[PDB]
Amino acid sequence: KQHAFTREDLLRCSRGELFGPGNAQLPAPNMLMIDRIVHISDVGGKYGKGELVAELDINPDLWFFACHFEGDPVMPGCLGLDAMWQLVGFYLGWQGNPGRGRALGSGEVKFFGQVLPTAKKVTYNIHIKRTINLVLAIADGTVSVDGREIYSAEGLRVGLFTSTDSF
Amino acid sequence: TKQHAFTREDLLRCSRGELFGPGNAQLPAPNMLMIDRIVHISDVGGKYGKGELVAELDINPDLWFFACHFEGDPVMPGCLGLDAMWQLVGFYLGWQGNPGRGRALGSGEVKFFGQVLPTAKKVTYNIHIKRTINRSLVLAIADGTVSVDGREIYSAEGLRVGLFTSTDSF
Ligand SMILES: CC(C)CNC(=O)COCc1cc(-c2cccs2)on1
Repeated sequence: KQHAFTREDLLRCSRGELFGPGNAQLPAPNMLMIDRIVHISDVGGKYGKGELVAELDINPDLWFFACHFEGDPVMPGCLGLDAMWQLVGFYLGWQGNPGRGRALGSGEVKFFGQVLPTAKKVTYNIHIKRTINLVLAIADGTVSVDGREIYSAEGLRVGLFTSTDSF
Repeated sequence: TKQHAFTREDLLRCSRGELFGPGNAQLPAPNMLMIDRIVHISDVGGKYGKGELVAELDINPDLWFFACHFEGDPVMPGCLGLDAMWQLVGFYLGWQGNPGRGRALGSGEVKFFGQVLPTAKKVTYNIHIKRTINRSLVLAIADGTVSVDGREIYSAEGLRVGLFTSTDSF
């Protein structure tokens, strides 16, 4: 029903309190790689099967700049990638499906730019390609920094797992 | 290229730029460093006859990510096991004696089909080098798998990492 979420909405999700116990949670800091969801719907997008647009605000004091790497700070790609998985999981829970979320993998992933600590904002664009009903979603995603496209991922997969679902 | 294993302190020295020198490959420091030790690294043998790395990360409930991922449902993030494999392929490139800073370039298929719970003992990475290209930029292509206490849980085909004597373009 709701098409945008604030950081507090996301934190409430991370405690299990948005979609309920046993259903999809975002991670909490410092794994949470999203500050807000600017748009989420289940129509339109590249494939007509939905879209998310999310943001993460950047400043030099974010933890990962210190350790990755000393004398050469850059946001880790894996974390931008996980953002995209986090977002596809959120989608599944937001649609009203039950169960806990797990990334199942992707096809191609490409990194061709970087998020430096002089950046202002990272934006994720996720396009849902298919939902299969175990319940799972396939999407493409890109990551951008102050307007500039830097990562891409094809065929991101996230599944949801109930009481009766095992890895 | 002489040394075929590294301790955690070797890896921490690498992370400060002090194993391979300034401007060459570094591992990340904690809490992004996802390896405790490299048990075997060589540039012959492996699946493809072009080299192999075997590395370990020790698991205990205390590791930071278990608290936040997720509350009431701790599990190691897959992205971090993935990054371990990139981190390792970068180390290989520096260990071969090439210059420049490392950047993950991407991969083909990745599959997650198991998980690391905080009751696990040890995660093990096995990386097989498929190709190193030295033609203009220096880069590596490898397959990898991740295992937890003997059980294979992730796979990655076509991991790519490059070295850059000049990243300024990105
Ligand atoms: C898909 C093929 C073209 C790979 N792409 C390239 O050749 C372009 O350069 C790679 C690059 C990567 C990064 C980052 C890596 C990790 C965090 S940021 O910053 N520049």
